[PDB]
Amino acid sequence: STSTSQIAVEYPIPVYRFIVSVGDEKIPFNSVSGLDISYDTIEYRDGVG
Amino acid sequence: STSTSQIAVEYPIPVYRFIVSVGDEKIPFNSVSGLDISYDTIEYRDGVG
Repeated sequence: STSTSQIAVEYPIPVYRFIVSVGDEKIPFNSVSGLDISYDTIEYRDGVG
Repeated sequence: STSTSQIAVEYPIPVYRFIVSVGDEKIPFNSVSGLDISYDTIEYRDGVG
């Protein structure tokens, strides 16, 4: 017996309903991809271990 | 008391009496099947709903 306000707090969000807004315009899009953070890694390693 | 000219206007048509004509020839056939229209459906769906 989950209440309908409990689902708004506990449940994951489905992807298919989204708003894309390009600048001042907002335009309906079929899909959005990419959009991820990434970092190169720097590795130092010396002789003592 | 339906008149016989009212049946020609209001009543449905029975299937069993038909004429098939292939090109210039007309030839008697036992049954005809298929012969229907059909269309694929194209569905677009974007993010605003």
